[PDB]
Amino acid sequence: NGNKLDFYGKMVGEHVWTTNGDTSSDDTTYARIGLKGETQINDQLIGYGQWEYNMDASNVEGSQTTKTRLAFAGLKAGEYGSFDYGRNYGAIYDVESATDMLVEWGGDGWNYTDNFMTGRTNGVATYRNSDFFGLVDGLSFALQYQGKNDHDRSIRKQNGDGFSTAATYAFDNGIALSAGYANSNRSVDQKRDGNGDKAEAWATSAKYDANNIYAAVMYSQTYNMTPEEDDHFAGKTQNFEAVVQYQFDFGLRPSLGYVQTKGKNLQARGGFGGGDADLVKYVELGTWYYFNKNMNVYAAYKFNQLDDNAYTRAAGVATDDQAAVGIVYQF
Amino acid sequence: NGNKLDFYGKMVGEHVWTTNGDTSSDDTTYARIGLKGETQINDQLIGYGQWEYNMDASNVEGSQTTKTRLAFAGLKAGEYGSFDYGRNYGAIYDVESATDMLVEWGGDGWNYTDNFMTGRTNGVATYRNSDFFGLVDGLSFALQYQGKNDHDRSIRKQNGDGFSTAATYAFDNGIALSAGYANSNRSVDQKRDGNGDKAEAWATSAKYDANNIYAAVMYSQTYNMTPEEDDHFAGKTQNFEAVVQYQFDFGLRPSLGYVQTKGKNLQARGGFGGGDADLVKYVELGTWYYFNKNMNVYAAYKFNQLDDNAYTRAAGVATDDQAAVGIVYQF
Amino acid sequence: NGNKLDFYGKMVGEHVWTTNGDTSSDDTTYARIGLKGETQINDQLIGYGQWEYNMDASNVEGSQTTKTRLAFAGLKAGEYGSFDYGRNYGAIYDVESATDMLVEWGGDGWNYTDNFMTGRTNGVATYRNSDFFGLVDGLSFALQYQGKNDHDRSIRKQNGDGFSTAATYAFDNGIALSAGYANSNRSVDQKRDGNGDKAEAWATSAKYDANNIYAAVMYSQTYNMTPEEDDHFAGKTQNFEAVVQYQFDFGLRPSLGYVQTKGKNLQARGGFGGGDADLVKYVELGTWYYFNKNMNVYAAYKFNQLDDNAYTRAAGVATDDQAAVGIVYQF
Repeated sequence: NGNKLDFYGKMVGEHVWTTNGDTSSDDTTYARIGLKGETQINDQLIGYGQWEYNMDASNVEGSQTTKTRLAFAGLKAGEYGSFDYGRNYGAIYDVESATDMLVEWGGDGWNYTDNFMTGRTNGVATYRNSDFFGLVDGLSFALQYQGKNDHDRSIRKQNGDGFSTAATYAFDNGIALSAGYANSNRSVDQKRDGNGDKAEAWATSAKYDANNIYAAVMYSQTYNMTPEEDDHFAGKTQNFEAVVQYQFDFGLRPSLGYVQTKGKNLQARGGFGGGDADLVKYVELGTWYYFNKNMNVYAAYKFNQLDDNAYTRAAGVATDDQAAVGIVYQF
Repeated sequence: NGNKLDFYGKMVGEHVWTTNGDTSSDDTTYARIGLKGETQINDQLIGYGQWEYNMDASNVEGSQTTKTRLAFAGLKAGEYGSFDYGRNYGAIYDVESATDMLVEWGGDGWNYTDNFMTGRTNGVATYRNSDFFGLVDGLSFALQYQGKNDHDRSIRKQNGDGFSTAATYAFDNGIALSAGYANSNRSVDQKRDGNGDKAEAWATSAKYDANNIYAAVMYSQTYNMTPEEDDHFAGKTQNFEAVVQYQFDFGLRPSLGYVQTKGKNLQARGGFGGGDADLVKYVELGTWYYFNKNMNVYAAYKFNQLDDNAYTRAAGVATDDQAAVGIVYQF
Repeated sequence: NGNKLDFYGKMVGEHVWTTNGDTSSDDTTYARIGLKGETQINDQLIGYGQWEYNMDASNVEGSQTTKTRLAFAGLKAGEYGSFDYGRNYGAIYDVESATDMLVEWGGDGWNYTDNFMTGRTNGVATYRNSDFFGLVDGLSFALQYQGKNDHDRSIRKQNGDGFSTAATYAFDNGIALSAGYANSNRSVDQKRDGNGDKAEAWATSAKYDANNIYAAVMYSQTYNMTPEEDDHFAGKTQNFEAVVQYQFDFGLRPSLGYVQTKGKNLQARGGFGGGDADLVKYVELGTWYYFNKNMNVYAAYKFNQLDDNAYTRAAGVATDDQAAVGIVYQF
């Protein structure tokens, strides 16, 4: 009896509309199940593992994709910190997690899954340490290495060897500052574009979280990291996200969110001559109603502020507004 | 602890033969796991969720399909009724459930998965209410809306916007009557047939269930709803199913089942000139042996009464008899 | 009441290098979850089921395969023995299990998944009995039948009707002897090679397992059973495997493993004229470090002793060394 196992998951009945121009109306129901395991090895040492499995319930029974989102195991040793390996969130995502607190959208621009260390990815060894080796209360950090994923994927989702690091200072009153950087080799396949051999990003964030108020802001820049809808990589991006939300005691939680991603020095193709354009720009207005920890409902509206222009037409980016409603059983 | 979670599932070791003509002999082993969640939100209101996951164990490792059969969440508010949304059984299936109580086959004709609301489908908002708002004991009903699924599927599995409704009256002595109707728009892709722009069905059923006897009968008609093996839709269908079973005290439960589906005004193709033909016609003779709630074994034989004729050859329908044995662990 | 359910599984963070010639460096993280169900039917009789599900966490979220490795249900009646059906280990694998105790590799030569009854396969009815009907302590056996899998697979993974049997005698001091045989029809598709209509193997093994020492040895021969990397079948093979390991009190457990598979009378193709060649030949040197039952780490190195020669070039067999490290949470 030195072990703890914890099933968690959710059934999410959800539906999304596109309300302007290229209108559409789609089911996006899914279920998620995960497991969290923690074993007491010593008085000084803990071993742990996590997996998280997503199940599309949205396509017909022949064709529903499943995804293993997380899968890792690690040791954890008091103030010496922790170390895990497997499929995990990239460390620079710690910066973003403040502003990825939206109802339906959020972390669209700049953070993609299987995109170096901007979101969830394969083959990450991660070292963490909260309270800076016991020396500084509230200062945590993350160092992380990623091996190359170079052959059995689209060029869009490849990476060379690389690393990523994030620090977060959290003050007693409710503020937390947070900053992170990542540098990676690009894959031999990626380098054929002539855009450069390295891929980098840095990110900064602040959040306030006290008295039922939640506000967060986040700024970053990426270089040869962020993929466009075209499958070309943005040579330079400037990303800004921001969120404010309030929590009523009775379950209601309205939310206002802003998300922008400016591409700089973008390559020419088709109708798009130049090299400066918004990739993502939208406001999310939405709300949750929490009945209790186990049950909630939500709704949200995305005001998509991208224009129909030379870039959006050539790169095939959607300029239209969207809406989403959903109901969630949780455990 | 105002929450309840309930794992259910089964391992099903099963094997099926085709015994006439085009003989064959195939494994059809699978496992199924599901989860049922119910939270007490207050005295008046309950929240719930269900997910059900099927795992083919029948193909080689590398080619086994998984299916999320059910995934939904809903609220439930006493005699005001319940409301769920996600991937669920279509409401007109309530009519059929009486006669889909066979050993191996059953609900072949007329009910297909991802076929408007005849079986399990995507994007269904369903309202239910048992005992007709507290006014009529034993009278339950279901109203249900389905949004369009019109792009990322075969034409066979598409649907337009539509609705479906079922009522069931159940008497104290053991009889239950049941009736239901559905009307749907067809998809732009489906309408290329020239068959018509709407898809409809109605269904009626009765069952008797007392003194170790189980009998059920069911009649329906569908219009532009029921897919043929050819991927053409039957313009008009007349379906009749019937079942009788008896439960011996010692665990044995023999079953006799009849299932027929007549196509009317069928389009011509290949060898098939005319437009009148049986799509399904078979007798199932089979039995279960229940060891206890958790374990049973079963066997069944399908006498396939379709002839080798112009229709069956052109549409590629199987005319051959089948047999099936299986063992089930259940929880 | 008279039912028992048992979740087991593991998260495995793991990474593999190819260190010679065609170098590579790949993540091979996965999670596994399984369930073991046992119901008491009466004093004399037990019903059971098992399912085991593997989840690749190694590819990108679009493309991760899952596998149902085991899925069966059976009855068990004291000394009368047990009987299960579904997807299970083939009975002749009982012989191999002694020598498939390596860190990363092991049971490469001769045992393939979905290869008659050499590993995990579909449609196996298996009868088992330990202690030979209560008469001989430590003598167990397995008889097993497999139906044909003949149409919706690669020729490599097909089988005709067949059977397989294994016996194991285990002495109280720590030795166990073990022997087994299998005969199968080949599929109509397999027989096109002209190699013969039947597929057979026999296998013998011994193991010692006491006083922190583990040694095992294993010899077999197969005929028209074992697939080459070319998708031709080896008309005759001679397989030898051997393993020694020691368990230190501190958690460390080094392992030395040897695995060879000689092909005899191999068909000519490409550069390869003759008909005698090694298919598999390697030494594994590796170690575990067990923190406790729930958590371990390991590393291993595969010295691949196959030469670059006429066979390896024509059949496309990899001659290169490999290495592997990993961490495991287990329950």
